[PDB]
Amino acid sequence: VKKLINSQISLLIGKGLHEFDSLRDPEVNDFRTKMRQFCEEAAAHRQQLGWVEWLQYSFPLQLEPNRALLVNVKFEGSEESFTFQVSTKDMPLALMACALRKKATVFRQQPEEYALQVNGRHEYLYGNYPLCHFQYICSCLHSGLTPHLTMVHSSSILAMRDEQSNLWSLEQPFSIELIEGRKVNAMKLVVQAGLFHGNEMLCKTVSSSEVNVCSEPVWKQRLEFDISVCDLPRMARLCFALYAVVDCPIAWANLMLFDYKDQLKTGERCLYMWPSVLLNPAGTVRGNPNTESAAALVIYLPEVAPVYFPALEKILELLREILERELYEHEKDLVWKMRHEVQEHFPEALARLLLVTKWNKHEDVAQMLYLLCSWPELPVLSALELLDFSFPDCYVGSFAIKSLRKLTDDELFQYLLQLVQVLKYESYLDCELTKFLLGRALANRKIGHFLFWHLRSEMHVPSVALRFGLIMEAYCRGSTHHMKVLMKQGEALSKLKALNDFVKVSSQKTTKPQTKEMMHMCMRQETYMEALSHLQSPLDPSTLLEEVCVEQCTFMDSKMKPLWIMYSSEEAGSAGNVGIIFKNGDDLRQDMLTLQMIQLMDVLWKQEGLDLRMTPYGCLPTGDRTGLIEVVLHSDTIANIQLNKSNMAATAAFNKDALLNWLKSKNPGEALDRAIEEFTLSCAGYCVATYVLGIGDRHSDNIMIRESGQLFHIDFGHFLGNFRVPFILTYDFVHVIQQGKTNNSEKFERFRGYCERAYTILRRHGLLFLHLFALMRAAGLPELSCSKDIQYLKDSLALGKTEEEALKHFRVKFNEALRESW
Ligand SMILES: COc1ccccc1-n1c(CSc2ncnc3[nH]cnc23)nc2cccc(Cl)c2c1=O
Repeated sequence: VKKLINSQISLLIGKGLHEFDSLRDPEVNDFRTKMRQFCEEAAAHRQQLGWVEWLQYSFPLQLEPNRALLVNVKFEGSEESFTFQVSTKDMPLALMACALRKKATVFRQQPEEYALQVNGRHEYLYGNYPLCHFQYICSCLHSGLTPHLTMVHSSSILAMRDEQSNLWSLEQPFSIELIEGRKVNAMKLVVQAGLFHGNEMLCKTVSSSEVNVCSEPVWKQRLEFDISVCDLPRMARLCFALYAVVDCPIAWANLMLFDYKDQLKTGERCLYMWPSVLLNPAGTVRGNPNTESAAALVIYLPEVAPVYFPALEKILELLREILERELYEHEKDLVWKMRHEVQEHFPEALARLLLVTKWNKHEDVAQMLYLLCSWPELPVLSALELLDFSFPDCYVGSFAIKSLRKLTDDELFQYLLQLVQVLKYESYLDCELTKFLLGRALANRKIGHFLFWHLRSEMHVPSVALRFGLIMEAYCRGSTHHMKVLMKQGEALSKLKALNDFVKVSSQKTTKPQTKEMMHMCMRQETYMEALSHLQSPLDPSTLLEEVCVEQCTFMDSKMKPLWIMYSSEEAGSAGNVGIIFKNGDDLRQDMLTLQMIQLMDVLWKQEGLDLRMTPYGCLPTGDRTGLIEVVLHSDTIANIQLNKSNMAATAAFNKDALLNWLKSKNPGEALDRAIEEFTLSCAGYCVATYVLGIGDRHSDNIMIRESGQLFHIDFGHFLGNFRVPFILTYDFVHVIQQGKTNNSEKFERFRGYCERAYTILRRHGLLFLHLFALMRAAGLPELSCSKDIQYLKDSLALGKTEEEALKHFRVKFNEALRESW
């Protein structure tokens, strides 16, 4: 069984476990043993959960950020059902009460023994919440559908649980010996080396003398640094760049001066370098795994005596307000001087005080750490700032996690992408963040699902494959059952790749209808029917992809030839008619980030009572330039509608009326009014979202509209002004908002109000977007690489301004967009 499980993990994670063994690396070995123990202990806990707690683990509630309604309810075993009129304000318990009373009459004769499953989904309705607080009920109310629910007894829930079981003394100047290298170039070679603590240099950079490009180079020289050995902070990073000159970058490499057990490194090291794009302090501190091909630098660290970093107890032994809302040297001195008062009276200003301490002085670090150990916990917002690479110290990192422990699962989910990216800044394998993420993941299966996919989707990236593979292994140790569920998803993804490759080849030699039929024959093979059917959606575990609907599957006969894959489920009814788009060829990371930021905007708006009728469709990278996008049914591109085809319900005398005609055709009579409203609200949301994020090149073929009237965007390729992008008002959109009238200032200005409201709400959470984007710099997205990218967001949110000035500014941009509008 252990052999089987080991082979299943290897397959699932995309790395053979033997590859970890082969490294013969103590840090790896220790990570694996400790984290396996941690995760297996979490699994033990989980298997004795009460039935309500089990639901909370496996089916966490989907909640929104008087009035009558019809609900259909059945019991688990029978096809018979009852349709009830209840209120939007009624609790699930009241509904379960009517259900059980109805069963007792028909069956000839305790609500608390049950939970309500959404038919054909892994989603449950339970808890003390009015029906309209549940995302599912909320959803039905807007679309018009009747909720379909299933009474599931506690014994059935426990059955699911059960089936799913498993020093201060060293004053000499720091120095190294640069021995030799082995590289490839055209000129002379130089080695630059700097000592870093996060972004900050701990002293000046020091260089080699110029040696000819032939080699196989040899230096054999001591490089001495302007910093005493006792002063080196715990997280000291030593960074190298090898380059050529008559500037031609060649390679770089970083390492920690202390190992994972706090011991100062000695003596010789061989540094397998990473190829270059000079110094890259934020780069990984682990060597290039391609030892066959990588240029290599051998260095020597001298035997200073074995010395370890001092223990905490030994460390513990050893105009203010006007600025405190970049600073001058004298301002820095004041902050440091008043550090006790910072702690006592401005605990939320911790980050500012950290950035003024001299991390290149051990006495000063000791004094900072003493305060930190008594520092009150900070809000979540503040803790996210502390995760930035600017705060490399391990005690600071540990403090950050401690303040982040109060994250709700929903908040954690919202920030998961960024917390995963921050792993790329970690100096060691065993760290507080990994342990935090693993514990949260093991306590909430939705968190576990997305953590898995965020890690799995980067396994083709050498710099993270080891770290991410190890985390995924540990996760599997803590849920054997979820491993098998994830393997089923991976198998479907493997088949989709093979199917897409086939389509790419076939469409080059034949017509689309011919390739489409061939696609269908391929899918109808037993191996494909089996692999593609009956899985949890990678885009949403709550969504069940039962039988694949081959007849309705197709592909886009352009660009990367993405696949359109439809599903149906008898048990889910209408809500089981769902699709996924599989794309191979494009890197989906920036799309996912853009969509997640838009979904965050939607949450913040809803928290202030503004529902802009957004369409946060799923987007998930799964592999190398591979991922999935959630199908939005009953939608079309604006461009297709504007084709203004004849013999259609939307056929228009003037092209400007095509879109309104289409919306009329989908929403006859009194329904037109609501559709125009959904269009106006969503238009405002996306107009504000794309403006703030700096997303240009919006055109008719990358905007879609739903039959409800809701607009949404696709094919984000560019953001943060990498194409200062203007606010955008399209005339055809204004025309719909104005109900087809040439002048309708009443409607148009309501729309302006929505835009301004949306914008002012985002400004109030501006620091959240800035902290999240800062963390995202870890991802290495080329459009999010430097300060100039972050500065775009600062300028778009106008955070240096009063709300009055910002709104004035926004108004000028909005007014400029309206004029531009024909
Ligand atoms: C209705 O879908 C379309 C309408 C007009 C033009 C293109 C599409 N469309 C689109 C438009 S993008 C889209 N379409 C539907 N739901 C979505 N969710 C996120 N993006 C979308 N995408 C495809 C992806 C794979 C295979 C196909 Cl066959 C398509 C596809 O037809």
